[PDB]
Amino acid sequence: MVSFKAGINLGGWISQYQVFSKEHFDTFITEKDIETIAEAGFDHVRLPFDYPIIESDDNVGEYKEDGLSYIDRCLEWCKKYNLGLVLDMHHAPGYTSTLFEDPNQQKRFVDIWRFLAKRYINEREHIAFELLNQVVEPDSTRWNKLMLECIKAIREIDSTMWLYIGGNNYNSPDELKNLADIDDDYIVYNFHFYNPFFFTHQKAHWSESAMAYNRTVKYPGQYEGIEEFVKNNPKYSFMMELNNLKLNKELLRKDLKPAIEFREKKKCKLYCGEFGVIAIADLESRIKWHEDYISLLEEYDIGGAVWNYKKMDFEIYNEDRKPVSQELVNILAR
Ligand SMILES: OC[C@H]1O[C@@H](O[C@H]2[C@H](O)[C@@H](O)[C@H](O)O[C@@H]2CO)[C@H](O)[C@@H](O)[C@@H]1O
Repeated sequence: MVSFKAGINLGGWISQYQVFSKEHFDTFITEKDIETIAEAGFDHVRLPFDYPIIESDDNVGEYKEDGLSYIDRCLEWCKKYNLGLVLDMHHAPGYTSTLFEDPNQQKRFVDIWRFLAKRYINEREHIAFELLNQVVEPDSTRWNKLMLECIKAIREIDSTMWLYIGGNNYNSPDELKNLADIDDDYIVYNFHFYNPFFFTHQKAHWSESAMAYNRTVKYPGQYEGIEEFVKNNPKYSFMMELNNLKLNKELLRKDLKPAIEFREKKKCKLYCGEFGVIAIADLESRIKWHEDYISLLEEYDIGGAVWNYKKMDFEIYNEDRKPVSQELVNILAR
């Protein structure tokens, strides 16, 4: 029995890689990592991949066996340690995202999934597919169209492959209600969870509003100096609504509600593919958030995967495969 309830992400390997290099690809994640994860009690890993390791924009259609080898070996390592694997396309063709504008990008997208479905057709227990990681559109109309075509295409080849489908605006829990009705029994609905953003992403070097705010935040606790911050930076005036907001478990439960309600109606399976706290947050707060959040997922029977195994500013493990906090790993392995 393979399960997909308590996992961890493998970001930074064949997705969001620093430089496209074999050295990186061959050493960032090796079997020793999958073993560590397995010994820790996680039941699966989420593997984001960016299209270019599989297909080049020039000779569109020729799939690189050198890139695929990494996914293959990871599947082997997982099979060996009885872990599940959620293969996730993090960066699609064209997705300044032309994917929903250019039918050619759409064709390539579907073809890559058709290829993978065929390639792993004999693996029935250890792998699941996550079509597109985070969409950011005015509305769900175009993604719904692309998604339905992709599901259709995959079903022609594999009728029982579990597919993980997320909604608009970074797989937001309240955008699930805007997805097209997929009449299919092998679908799991995905949503990401990083609430409260200024706590989970405090001082995030890649977040302009978070870098501008440049404020340490505790949890439980509350946002401080928002009023004084907006005064100085009228550009982030929208942040005024977060003024003195109290961060606590009931706050987290309120943000999760949209997903819970969607499931009431669809009677479907939910999954939170990404959730976490930037590693520079004080340890006590960081542990407390995960404990509170994991607690809610347990309560509502939702599986998920914490961001991130190593590196990517959200590390759970040091580069020497030792956890940053053992109590944290225990909470996360459920
Ligand atoms: O590349 C930007 C930034 O991404 C960070 O990870 C993301 C994750 O991939 C994304 O799906 C979600 O919306 O947010 C997380 C956390 O911001 C990663 O942690 C950074 O190192 C990276 O620079």
